Amino acid sequence: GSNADMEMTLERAVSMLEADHMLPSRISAAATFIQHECFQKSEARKRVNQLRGILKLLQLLKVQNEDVQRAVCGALRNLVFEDNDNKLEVAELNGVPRLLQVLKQTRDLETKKQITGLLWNLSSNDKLKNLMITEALLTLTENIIIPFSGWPEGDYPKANGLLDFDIFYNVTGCLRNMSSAGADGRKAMRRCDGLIDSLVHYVRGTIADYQPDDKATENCVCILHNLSYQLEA
Repeated sequence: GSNADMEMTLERAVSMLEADHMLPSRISAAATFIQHECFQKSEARKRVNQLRGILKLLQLLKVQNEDVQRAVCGALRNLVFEDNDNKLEVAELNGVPRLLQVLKQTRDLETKKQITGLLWNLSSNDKLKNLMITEALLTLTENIIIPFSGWPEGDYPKANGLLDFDIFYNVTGCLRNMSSAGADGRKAMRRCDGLIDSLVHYVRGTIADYQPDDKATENCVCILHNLSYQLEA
């Protein structure tokens, strides 16, 4: 192992996530190592779980440094990819509200893409769909979908300089998965003010603007099939 050297391994990286030093370079070197190792290795995602690294990373979301937040959110997105134990552990540790706080506060677009991709990975686990509605439906609708959509047209809303297509796309993937929840979950989404109207508007704007292959529109259509019904009184 390490004997006074800096050869990086998963074990050294998790060891460098001590909560109290707040040294951006140390956290960034350790969390980017985990990000890179978990990009294509399922075994690395399991190993970080075994080494208790998921909570250590979530604790460092408190660090107000853009490099740290990119490393930590990038790491966490790669850790939960196709790993159900890790998705469940992020949810169980109250990772969703903390991640949403960073998503609202950061001024870095790439950090928003990482967080929104991470949440999208969580949302494909069937056991997490209702939890994601409880924890994330309102923040995702009001912070991303509504402002990026351009709805309502007739109110000429300003553009949002801290959103882009990739962030909107991720969030539509999130919501698409969430809209396959059961009836009580779908009712909450249907009744979330402005969600349906904004998705409809986005879809129609991409038709008028000749973007027939827009992948966010595909997600919007699916969300709307799942949600756009009412029960007779």
